[PDB]
Amino acid sequence: PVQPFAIWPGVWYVGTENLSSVLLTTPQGHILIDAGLDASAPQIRRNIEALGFRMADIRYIANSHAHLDHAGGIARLKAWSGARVIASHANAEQMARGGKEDFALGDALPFPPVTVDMEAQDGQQWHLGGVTLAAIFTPGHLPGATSWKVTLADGKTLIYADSLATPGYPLINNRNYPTLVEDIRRSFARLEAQQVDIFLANHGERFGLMDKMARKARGENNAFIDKAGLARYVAQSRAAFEKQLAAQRAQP
Ligand SMILES: [Zn+2]
Ligand SMILES: [Zn+2]
Repeated sequence: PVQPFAIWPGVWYVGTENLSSVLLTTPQGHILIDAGLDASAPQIRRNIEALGFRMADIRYIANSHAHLDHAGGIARLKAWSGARVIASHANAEQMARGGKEDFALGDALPFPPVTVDMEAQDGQQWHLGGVTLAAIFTPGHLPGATSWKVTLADGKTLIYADSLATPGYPLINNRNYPTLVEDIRRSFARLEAQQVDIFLANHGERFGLMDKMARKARGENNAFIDKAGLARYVAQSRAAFEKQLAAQRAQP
């Protein structure tokens, strides 16, 4: 497995090669962003413990969006930590249903249901131990998709970006999620405008995890400082999305 490691002081990667989970540590306890698959949860716990941190000290678990590869492990990690789960309303409703009634997937990819304790509204902030966590509503991939802005105790800004992907989604006359095109285009604009020091995302290949991890492990302390990376992720996503919409318009 990918061994857990420090992205930056107070910021730790505890996920797997593909599925992000990020631990923000503070003297007042910790914040975990995302939790992989249900099958990932034992490994994420082991990774947190291998860094010398306690599950019991995690105060909040924040979700990007309510698909099995980000929310699947939340039920278990919540039980082990006692953390309060934070998510947007739409993600909370989908988590309560274990991923079922998904606008594009239906019931094809369910996961353990979990109760969200605290809803997040756009721009809402939580403070813990010198760190500020703020929700950035970035819908499109799902109606409740959320990116997370973190102001660290040293003043650095971290963005944890959600998915901007629309895999197999009908974009024209989608009766289950009618506004998805307008939503995702606004999400591109919202993210590319963010001031950011450290760019992370909920899949390692979206932010160059493996290459940056290798450089960091070999002494490049600023490997995860990537001020233009979020803009580049948006640009790649926009190009693919606009090609997708044009392709669907050509033969609807
Ligand atoms: Zn997803
Ligand atoms: Zn994912």
